[PDB]
Amino acid sequence: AVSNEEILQDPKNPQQIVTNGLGVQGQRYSPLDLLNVNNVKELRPVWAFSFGGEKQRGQQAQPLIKDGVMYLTGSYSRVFAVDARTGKKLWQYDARLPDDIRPCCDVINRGVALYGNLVFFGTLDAKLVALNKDTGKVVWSKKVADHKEGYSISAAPMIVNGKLITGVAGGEFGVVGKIQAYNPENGELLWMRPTVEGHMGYVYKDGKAIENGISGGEAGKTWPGDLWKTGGAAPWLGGYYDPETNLILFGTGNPAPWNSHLRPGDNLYSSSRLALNPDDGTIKWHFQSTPHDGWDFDGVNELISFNYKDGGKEVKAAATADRNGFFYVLDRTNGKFIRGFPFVDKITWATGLDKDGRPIYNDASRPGAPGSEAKGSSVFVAPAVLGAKNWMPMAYNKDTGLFYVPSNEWGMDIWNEGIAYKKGAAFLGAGFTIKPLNEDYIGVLRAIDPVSGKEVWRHKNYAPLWGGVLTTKGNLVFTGTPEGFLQAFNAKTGDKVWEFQTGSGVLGSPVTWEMDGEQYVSVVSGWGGAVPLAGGEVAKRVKDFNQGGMLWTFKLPKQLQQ
Ligand SMILES: O=C(O)c1cc(C(=O)O)c2c(n1)C(=O)C(=O)c1cc(C(=O)O)[nH]c1-2
Ligand SMILES: [Ca+2]
Ligand SMILES: [Pr+3]
Repeated sequence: AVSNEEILQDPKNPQQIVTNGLGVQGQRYSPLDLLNVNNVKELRPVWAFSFGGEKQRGQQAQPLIKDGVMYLTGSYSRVFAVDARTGKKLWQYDARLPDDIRPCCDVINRGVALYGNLVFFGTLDAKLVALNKDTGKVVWSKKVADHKEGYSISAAPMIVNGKLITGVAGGEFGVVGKIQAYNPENGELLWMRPTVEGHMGYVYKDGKAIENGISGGEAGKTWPGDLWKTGGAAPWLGGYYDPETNLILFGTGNPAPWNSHLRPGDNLYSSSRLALNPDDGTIKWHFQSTPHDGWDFDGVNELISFNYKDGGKEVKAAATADRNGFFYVLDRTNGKFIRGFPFVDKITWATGLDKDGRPIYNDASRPGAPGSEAKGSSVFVAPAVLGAKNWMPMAYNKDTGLFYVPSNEWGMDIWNEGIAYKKGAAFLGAGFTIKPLNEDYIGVLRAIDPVSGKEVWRHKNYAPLWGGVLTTKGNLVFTGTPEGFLQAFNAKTGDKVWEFQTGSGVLGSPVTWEMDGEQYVSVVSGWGGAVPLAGGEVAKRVKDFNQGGMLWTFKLPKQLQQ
């Protein structure tokens, strides 16, 4: 019972959230102001729900809420439907995964989409699955790509104009990134768009594939040889949608392999934001945040539409906080660069950006080719591969006009080595050691003014930040930490105003809605993601955190709101 019109209405209906992002554009702003800075001290848990199964590791989903039911996912490709008032399980679906799934960076899933009477998610073996919302039974299932080649799906899918859209993951395995659209009611494929230059895109009619143009025009323009056959650029975080331009906004992963000396050229459309026509999957514009990447600076980070006035004229902009340390503001009608500036305190790989937004490179920060030796010499670089910001989404507060960015301060030693492609095997050609830049913190929650280009406030955390952000009309910003807290801040000043220890690192993006006249806040807990794969000093810092897997629901009691 979710229509396309209801999706387009988020977040205006207080009782429900039917989108990843609290609105198709991904602003993660709630207009609810029952809960505010003056009464958040009265927020407390009302129930929890354990995912069970002796299956923990990272838990990244944002729940959706419709008709008093919460729909969410867990690690190892599981879906849960849970009563929003009581916490009682309605049903659970556990995908049967093969033993040879190939995630790069933990067995995570970032959420469902809803349409009609169905619940949709992508699996770690690169299937797209539709479940009946009331029973959890499978209605249809389609293979998006071959998991034996290194494809997986970790992102939440999205609905645009009645079409169900998913990307894929796997750049660390040399997959060919692609975005594809499906009929939500029966899983019929509608179109497919590669994100690597040289591959053909298609529309589908009557079960036939109809050519619909080569991505990037022709193979070999910004890649050498046949490197584009394994080029990566996986659109692994999903994307968002702008109704004003009718464009899907999707970022793309790093080019493969990590050894950039094997692939001279800009390597399109890796490490880029793409704007696509949802009718047919054609790319209307692109902006490449890291041409010829050498640092696994994936360009997937969300591109969030927002509007502002400049010298009397209305600007249709979009902002993104990139892995590479720059915060970018683009004209979302045509992809043109407006401004770009660091949102972390140290960037070594570039000294700035040119007038089109292309980096001005510092070539001493690119690791050298191995040449005669087994490994090249290491170079120190900031940010580290894990980025100034990774998967975890920022949020936009319409009242303050600021973005709230979960960032990290770390560099690395990185080196290169030879690497041959082998189907199903890692395709790196580089190694690294992460080196935090500061002894007493890594994570920094930052409030950024995208019009002036200035940081307004910052809040430091000992561990890295790895969780999505929520902001609300009550002058609140919420986000989780690996220490296990859900925390709230004053959106104007950054002062901490509330927190709760959930018992496991919090990665899920928080969500808020209203039921029976009371405001609820919920988040998914359970530590994991890429940070536990880092050795060295980062591992020492996070060693005492424990795994989990739990949905937490909090409420402000009606009698305490005033
Ligand atoms: O290039 C890719 O296809 C791809 C996929 C993913 C993924 O699917 O989650 C990550 C990465 N790259 C990546 O580079 C990275 O640092 C990363 C961290 C995480 C995580 O959930 O903590 N996922 C991924
Ligand atoms: Ca369309
Ligand atoms: Pr990557």
